[PDB]
Amino acid sequence: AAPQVRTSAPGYYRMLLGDFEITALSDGTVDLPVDKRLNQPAPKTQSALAKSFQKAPLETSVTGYLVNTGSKLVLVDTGAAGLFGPTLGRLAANLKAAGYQPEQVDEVYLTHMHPDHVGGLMVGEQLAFPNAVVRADQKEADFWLSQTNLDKAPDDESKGFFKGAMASLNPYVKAGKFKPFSGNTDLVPGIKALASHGHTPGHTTYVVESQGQKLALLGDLILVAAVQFDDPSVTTDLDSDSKAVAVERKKAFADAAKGGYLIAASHLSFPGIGHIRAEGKGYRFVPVNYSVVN
Amino acid sequence: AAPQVRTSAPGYYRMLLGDFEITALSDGTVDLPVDKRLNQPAPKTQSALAKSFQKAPLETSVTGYLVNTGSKLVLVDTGAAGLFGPTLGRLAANLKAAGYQPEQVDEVYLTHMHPDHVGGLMVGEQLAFPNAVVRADQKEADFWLSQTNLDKAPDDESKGFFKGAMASLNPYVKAGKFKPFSGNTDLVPGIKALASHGHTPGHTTYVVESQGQKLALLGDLILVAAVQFDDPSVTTDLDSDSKAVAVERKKAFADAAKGGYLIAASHLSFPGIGHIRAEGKGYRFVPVNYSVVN
Ligand SMILES: [Zn+2]
Ligand SMILES: [Zn+2]
Ligand SMILES: [Zn+2]
Ligand SMILES: [Zn+2]
Repeated sequence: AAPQVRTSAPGYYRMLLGDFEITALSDGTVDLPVDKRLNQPAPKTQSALAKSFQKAPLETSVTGYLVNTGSKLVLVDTGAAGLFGPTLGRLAANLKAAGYQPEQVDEVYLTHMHPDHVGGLMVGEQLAFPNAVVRADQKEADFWLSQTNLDKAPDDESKGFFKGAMASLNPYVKAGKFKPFSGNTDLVPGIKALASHGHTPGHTTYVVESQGQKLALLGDLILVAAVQFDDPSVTTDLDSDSKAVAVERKKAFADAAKGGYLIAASHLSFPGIGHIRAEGKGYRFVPVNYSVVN
Repeated sequence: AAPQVRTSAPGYYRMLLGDFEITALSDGTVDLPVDKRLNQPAPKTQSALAKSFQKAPLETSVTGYLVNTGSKLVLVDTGAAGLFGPTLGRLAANLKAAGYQPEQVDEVYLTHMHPDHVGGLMVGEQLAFPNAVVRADQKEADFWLSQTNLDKAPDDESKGFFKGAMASLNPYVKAGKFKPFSGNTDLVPGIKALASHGHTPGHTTYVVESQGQKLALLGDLILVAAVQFDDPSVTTDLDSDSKAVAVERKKAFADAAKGGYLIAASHLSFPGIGHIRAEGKGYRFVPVNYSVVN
């Protein structure tokens, strides 16, 4: 007779990294036809999913990462807001439930400008982080914010990716709040941009370092853990440069396994944080041990 | 900027299982000298922990599991309250964060009577679940509630175990609220007791099943994931019967890998829920995919 509550706990996850505080912020999840996206036979993807006890369209987390360096509050990726269906757009509420207000964010860094990463930049026609400067790679902005690329896009879904980027960033560009970088660049003390182009022309990894503790925020360098850890060579039809993304993925996996530091990625099962170990033909992902933060 | 919150999310995790609602409830974490407790050379244990990127004082979570069948509210294990140091005892508050009150709990099932599972039966020196019947195996109660085993215990660590169990259950015994079972027993519709004796003389697994979806609450059949998934035969000095616990753990692992259903265990990294598959001489735990519950 006790009612079922049936609400997930607030989607934020707290982790110390040296003297910095990290908060994975969930935007929700969305079901993706990953077998149709991956560049390999659908039964092969089907089987890899089933080995990890997944199938059919796959419920995929969408996550952004809040870094409090003690002097700046930085958000890496912003979820989708309302751009990508009604199951997403939760990052704003989870930012507040994690004890921060959007106005308190100093900078927003974008791994890339796909809709599930930039949508959160806007709430209606108002800036969602009115106090922040938005940073991403020059090559990312130059590709996605190009009117000519939009009008030449050969389908409504592609056009929609361009429109979503424009609707999400151009308010900041026009307000003088967009500050691009090019390639490997020191950002806020404690965070650097690391070029990992190929999923998109300007796709960027954000590397957080404090007191010798490292965390590489890989954005969309990996999209389907149950396939691409074992086989980092499998790509998707959403990658701008397949061979580049395979190179940059293998690079990040080998470097993280050698150094033994944490990685995170937007679409690993929330909170999406853990270590990586070279195993057999590929890699094994080891989710971070639950730790209470006081 | 912002001052760092450094406060973890509430320790509850919501998961649907058929028509039932499951809530993993965190009691906190505690650092354990697993290298001194496991029955194997320390070189082996350091190796395994480092393989999983872990050190030695393993920060170990302590979890209880709430089952709302829609008709009954059942709690499986209760954390340590104040019996096992100041980092545990979070379960009461996290049950409340999960949308429930202690008065709503109809039945409490104990995998076994160690302090980090029975402590939460008592708040202050007063009943934490005033409307609940408490169930455990008869062998469990007969062993831990024995005044003579207390007075006969070799060390004061074991003496504390007996005293903790007495202090936690005897109030319910005197209120007429302890209803033991013996071995495999159909409890509340949807929940079965399965005998998994050997960590304790009456350690019991609780098998939850709704609309064909199964979840096996293993209690303490595994204590150190970084060791005992790859080598289920390794036991600890805390296990009453090492041969029995080896056999029962291997049986649970083989059965869940055959059946492909979910398991949960008290000291796997919170929430401690996932699938299991055979890998080599042992097994590889696959944490449940994050899913949003509405
Ligand atoms: Zn993307
Ligand atoms: Zn994405
Ligand atoms: Zn135990
Ligand atoms: Zn225990």
